[PDB]
Amino acid sequence: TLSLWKREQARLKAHVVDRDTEAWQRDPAFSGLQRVGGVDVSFVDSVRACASLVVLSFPELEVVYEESRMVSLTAPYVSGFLAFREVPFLLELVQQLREKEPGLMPQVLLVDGNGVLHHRGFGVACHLGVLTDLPCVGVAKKLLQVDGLENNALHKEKIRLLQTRGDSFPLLGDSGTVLGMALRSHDRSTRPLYISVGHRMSLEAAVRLTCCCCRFRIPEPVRQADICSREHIRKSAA
Repeated sequence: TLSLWKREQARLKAHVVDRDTEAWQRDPAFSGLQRVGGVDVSFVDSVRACASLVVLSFPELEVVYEESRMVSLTAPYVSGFLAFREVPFLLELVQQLREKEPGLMPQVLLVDGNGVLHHRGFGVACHLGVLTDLPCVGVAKKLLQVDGLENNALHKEKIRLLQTRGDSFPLLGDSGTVLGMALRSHDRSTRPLYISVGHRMSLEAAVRLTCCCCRFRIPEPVRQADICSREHIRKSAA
């Protein structure tokens, strides 16, 4: 069973704030936003992997902080509980930065994965967000099939309606609640991004921010985190 994980997960889920809490979020151009973070864990198997934390200036989107660590994810792989394998390394990644170079601390994290759009309403973005007490956004490349959501023909039809970079349609679960937003992040891309609330940010602002960070199809902090992880996995493979 997973009674401990389920309990910890519900306990933390109750902490989730799905509204804007920071002044810069309430500004139409994110005035007062200076640092956006990006995190990524990428696999070699499902055990040895790389965890990367990146911090970018905003709105310039230049790398001002970068850190990658090879790690062993030996915790059980159970669907709906993946955060429990990855978050302690990401958290440790958010804790050294705060203790060592807190001036480079990101005001928000962009996470490759999901937020409330999740099997148990508490993806890695929520987990990390709550555990760090940082505003946090889930930016997934695939649609997680929860609450009746699925990438069928209808969904793709909705994707076709997305015309411009910044166009979006709501991901409406069967429970009547909006779980996230499909976002067209570039004029020339085809597949949308899937945005959901992690912590301390409204869905609307999460989408707008993700778009603001998209120099290319993938939001720059997430992209750079992936680049770092990739480089370290290649370097390790040597």
